[PDB]
Amino acid sequence: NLNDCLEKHLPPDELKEVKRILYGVEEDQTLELPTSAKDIAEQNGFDIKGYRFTAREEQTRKRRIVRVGAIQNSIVIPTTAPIEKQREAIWNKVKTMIKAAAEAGCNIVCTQEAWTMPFAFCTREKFPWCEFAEEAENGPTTKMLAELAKAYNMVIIHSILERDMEHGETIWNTAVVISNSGRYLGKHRKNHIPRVGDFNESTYYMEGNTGHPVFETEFGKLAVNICYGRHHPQNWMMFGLNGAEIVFNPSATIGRLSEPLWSIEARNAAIANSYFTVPINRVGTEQFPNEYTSGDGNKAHKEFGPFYGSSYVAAPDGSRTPSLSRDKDGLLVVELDLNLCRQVKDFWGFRMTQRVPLYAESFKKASEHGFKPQIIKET
Amino acid sequence: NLNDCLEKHLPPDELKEVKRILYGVEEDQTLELPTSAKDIAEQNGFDIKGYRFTAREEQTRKRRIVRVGAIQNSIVIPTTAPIEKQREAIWNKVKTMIKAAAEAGCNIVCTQEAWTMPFAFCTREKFPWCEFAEEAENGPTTKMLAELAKAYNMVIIHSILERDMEHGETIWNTAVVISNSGRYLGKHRKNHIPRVGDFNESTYYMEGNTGHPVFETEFGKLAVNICYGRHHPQNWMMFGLNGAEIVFNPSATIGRLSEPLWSIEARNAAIANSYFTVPINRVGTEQFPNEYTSGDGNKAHKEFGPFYGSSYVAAPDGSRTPSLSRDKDGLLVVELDLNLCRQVKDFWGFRMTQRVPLYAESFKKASEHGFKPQIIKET
Amino acid sequence: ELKNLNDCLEKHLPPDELKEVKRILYGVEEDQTLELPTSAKDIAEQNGFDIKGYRFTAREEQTRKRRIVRVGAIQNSIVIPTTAPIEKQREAIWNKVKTMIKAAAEAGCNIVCTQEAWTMPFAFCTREKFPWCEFAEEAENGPTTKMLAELAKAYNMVIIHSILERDMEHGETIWNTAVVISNSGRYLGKHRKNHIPRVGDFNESTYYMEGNTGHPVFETEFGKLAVNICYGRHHPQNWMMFGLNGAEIVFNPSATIGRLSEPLWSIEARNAAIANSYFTVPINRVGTEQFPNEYTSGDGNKAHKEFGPFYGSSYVAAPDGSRTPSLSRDKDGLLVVELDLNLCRQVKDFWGFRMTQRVPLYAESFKKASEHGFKPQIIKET
Repeated sequence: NLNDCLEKHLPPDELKEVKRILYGVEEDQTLELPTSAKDIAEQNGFDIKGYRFTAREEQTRKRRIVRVGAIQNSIVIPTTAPIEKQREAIWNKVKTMIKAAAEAGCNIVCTQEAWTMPFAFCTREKFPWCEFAEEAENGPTTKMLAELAKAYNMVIIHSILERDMEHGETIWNTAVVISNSGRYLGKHRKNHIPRVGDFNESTYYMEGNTGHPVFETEFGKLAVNICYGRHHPQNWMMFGLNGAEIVFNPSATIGRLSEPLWSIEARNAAIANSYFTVPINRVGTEQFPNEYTSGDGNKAHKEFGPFYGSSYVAAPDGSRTPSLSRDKDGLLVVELDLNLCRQVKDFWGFRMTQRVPLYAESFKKASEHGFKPQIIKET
Repeated sequence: NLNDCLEKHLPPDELKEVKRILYGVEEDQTLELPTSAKDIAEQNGFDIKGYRFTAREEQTRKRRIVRVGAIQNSIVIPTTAPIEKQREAIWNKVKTMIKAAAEAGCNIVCTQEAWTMPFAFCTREKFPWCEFAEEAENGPTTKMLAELAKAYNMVIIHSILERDMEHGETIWNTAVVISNSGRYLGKHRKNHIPRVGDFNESTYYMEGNTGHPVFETEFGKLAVNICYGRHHPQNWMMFGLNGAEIVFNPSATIGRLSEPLWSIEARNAAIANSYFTVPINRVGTEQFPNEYTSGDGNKAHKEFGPFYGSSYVAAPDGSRTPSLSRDKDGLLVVELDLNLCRQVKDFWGFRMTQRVPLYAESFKKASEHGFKPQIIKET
Repeated sequence: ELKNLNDCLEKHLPPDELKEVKRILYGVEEDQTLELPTSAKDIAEQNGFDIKGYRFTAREEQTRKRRIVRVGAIQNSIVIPTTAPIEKQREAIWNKVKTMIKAAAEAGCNIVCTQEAWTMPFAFCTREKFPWCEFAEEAENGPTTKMLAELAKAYNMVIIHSILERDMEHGETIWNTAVVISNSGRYLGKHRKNHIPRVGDFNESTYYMEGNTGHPVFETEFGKLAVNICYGRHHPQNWMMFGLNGAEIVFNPSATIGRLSEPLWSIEARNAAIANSYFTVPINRVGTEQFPNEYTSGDGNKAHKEFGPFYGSSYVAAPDGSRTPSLSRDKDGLLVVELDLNLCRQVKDFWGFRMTQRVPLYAESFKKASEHGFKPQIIKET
């Protein structure tokens, strides 16, 4: 963790000033967690950390206090093993993490991208990796996750490879929202598909056709911006326009070039759209049966990683949580008052001044064939 | 060539019967070519072959006789060389092929896919291969090709990597139609983008937004179905619905699995839509500077190929030309009467009986989220 | 004069070259021959019809068992002269197909399918309504389905057959219909011909209208089956819609003659299999048929009584672009092919055709194209 690194090298007076500029707070707003949740974490060897966001008291509205659990994890057994066994080992691990989140008092829990599988998209092999794809609503993962949602009275958001039986058995990257009643709420498909380096996702699935859905749960209006959609401000924006209060960002990124962006994009989204942001990244390094190349000049290799975790939560007022670990499994519990959203909107006035009609017209012209950019030349 | 193989092993009486079932004719309708065109071909070491299609005489309409030249070629100098030099060597070779086509009396000439470059999309490297992308209308290749179009009074169709300066410098796979006057007519962008094996084209560009344009030239209504669009009957169909008479199919395919389809898909398109089809494929094998993998379990390698050429022309009455060579450069000249199209339409009645309204409604339902397939179960 | 294309090539080509030709013409270097029970071969030889077995395979999956299925395609001719009581004509064909179905059962088939209008001579060339329309029978309660359902029950096999239907509830109208009978013996449903021909001797539009049953796919315990009837062969969008409905094997019962039609036979059903990543089973009638009275065919020619010859050549195309050798062009035959239905998904995942279809784009384009004030997307010289 970066925060533990700075608190180990800076005098308490300067640390207060650096923390203010890098996060949004002079000191961490630490949430105390039940001792039993800390137990399950310690025994099973994953981090657990609680943080707190707050809002002003309102006259017309009660505090809408909500706890979210972000789960970042690694894969369990080697990628050269029965795919059913690989999924089950990840199931069992995440089960106890979800148990911890329940006992920490969470209301919403969310996973990283394609949590059920190794991130095999670097290989570009269709076999057996496509067999990981499952039905969004009736797939085994949703069914077992729904029993947890019902039993713990919590909304579960999970990201999986979807196989659409009705639409020609096509494969999709999809987020599934399960209600705290246990009933399936709906799904969102990834809007923006990457084709960069090892992330040959365009190989596996096409761009999403589900729009920008926002899920109205009894724990707030929730949205899911999937992985590479992180790099698209207009994607973040449309979730906001649809009235989202928490937008989850399950992801899986490695690398030297990608890491500097991690602290920037999810953070900015929260600020610009005055809602909460929950970027979750995979952790650990994963090796595969066969050689693959990455589209740079380099030699073929089997090791894909390391995935740098560092999941955090950004608040609409520009403040943010410290990141989770970069290589250890973790659960991030954060308590928040959903009322901060309207308060920031009314104060900063970003939605007031968006000029949406202007931009819809500009974007329209820009997308047309005979589009001529607004360029001023020297006469 | 397959035809030369069968004519070398079968008695003239059975050859007549096999040719009838495999092509659409008992014997080849050979077109005699000017001796000077045969000269340029012989000296520069490429094949030249002429074939003839015909139509019934009409009372209300003169014969609309038209000659098309399909150019299949390989790359020239090693892929480890200045990209400007690589393009220029291919330019000079194709220049003399276009000269041959002019002297053979062609009116329309068309190239294979991305003719200007090695098919570097197997590497997944962006550098320097993206530097091959050029402006559709003002790029050097169109400008030099337009001088040839003007001078030889012939329509030129060529397929290139487009770079769109107005739209964020995005890269596209694009066909450019140059009029016999020398003026640029327009462009079509690839509708269907592959992500299979070595054909990591989704890595380089997105799906086309130009629709299904048909170009009205003084040598007929021409359309371009680009490469992987070959596998999509509905793509072929829409060109037809727009009134195309010749649909060109510039391509670049290798392989054991792909070759059996080559004789099928372009052929079927011509039959179903009652127009002419011109599938052109690259030739030769190409090796690259660095290792790459193909998404099967195999070892990294540098050799991409071999591209199996075999360009042909299919006629709306279900007849077809013999293929060009599988490994040698070639020019295919074919004379045709565009009037065959209406005649086949009026006789077979495919357009009469398409039930387009039914299918537009069915396709609509099938694309919607809550789509339930028309399935009859045992009660 | 030609009897079988595959037999012709293997008799004139060196084994080295033959491997190359077969690879590009079919989808395989050598035929994947299925060995058939000796008893099935006996019923075939005694009754003078061909029997040929081929095999298609898929890769092994971790989450799914092999879904292996055996289909029997029956190509046959008519039997007694077309100038005989129509009940006798049908019965003669019944009894011959009965023994062919028996052979299919003993070869281990699970699904069996007929050619188009298998029950009758293809009398639509005459354009006479009498007595040819008396061949029309009720889809569910007609004598043919009743007889065929006993066979389906006894042999535990799905039977698909193509007949002239008479619709008693809807004004006694005549239809070209495929009927699917379950392996339990119960009637599953029917599909009516979507695309009606009006070309040359094929005056089908004279007898029936276009189908109103859509593009149904039958969910049986041996796979999701569909039927593309005859002239629908020429409509990629027809094939496509069965695919969108999730079909795994699409049967294509047909009846075509002649010089202009034959080149297409190897192309269309084959393409459909590729584009839609499912199995395709084109079956064609065999033999030539002569009729009581003269008729003309819409070319400049003299009136005549002989309609044919129907060129058989039934085959099976697989989703991976490979295909079976054709049956004979003049001899009755039964084509048994074993297949693993799992190949469909495997090909879909690998080639990505359904992934990249852009159906919403095409639904919108086809809509505009069908409207009255439609203007084609044409780029002219400025």
